[PDB]
Amino acid sequence: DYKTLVLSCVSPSPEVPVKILNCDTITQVKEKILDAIFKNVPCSHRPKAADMDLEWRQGSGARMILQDEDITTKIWKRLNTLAHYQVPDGSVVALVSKQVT
Amino acid sequence: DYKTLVLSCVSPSPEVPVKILNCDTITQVKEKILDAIFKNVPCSHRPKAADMDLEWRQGSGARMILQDEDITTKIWKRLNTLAHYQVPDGSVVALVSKQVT
Repeated sequence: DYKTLVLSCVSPSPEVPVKILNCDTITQVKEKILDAIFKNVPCSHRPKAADMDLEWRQGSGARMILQDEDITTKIWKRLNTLAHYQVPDGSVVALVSKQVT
Repeated sequence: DYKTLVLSCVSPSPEVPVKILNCDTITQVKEKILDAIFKNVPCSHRPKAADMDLEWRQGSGARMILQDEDITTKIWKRLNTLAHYQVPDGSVVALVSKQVT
């Protein structure tokens, strides 16, 4: 499948609606979100996709970390996408920094 | 010193005048040039500063490669800047890809 959906991204202030594809890997999703939320920051001074995690803030109140590979990936392993996780259009998401230590 | 100057950057079409500081390292100069010349390309799909070299296209007709460290660096080594190379305001420059093999 190759379809667009919208994610409502929490500001790193109002949420920002960002278009991505349902077939983008989670790393590719994170890249598009960073492009939107840090649009006026030079590339050199933006956080990198690989240093951040995507957090799905469900209507249930659960906050789930989505990534390219986890316990939900089926083994050749296909990289995880929003379609893999069945994320609905309009879902609320945040980017969360990774602990370095 | 901490002063601005303009470089006239060859399109990767007309040259693009880009502001940088005379104390920016050459890597920092390259980053600012990339920000200008690829402004509408997402960060993910831009060439990286470290994979490109800065070429000074002198009025003499000479084309010189400038970089953070070379035979002109004096030894603790300070990283090279445009002031180090005595590049005049308004100089013409290009970004050149590095051979990978």
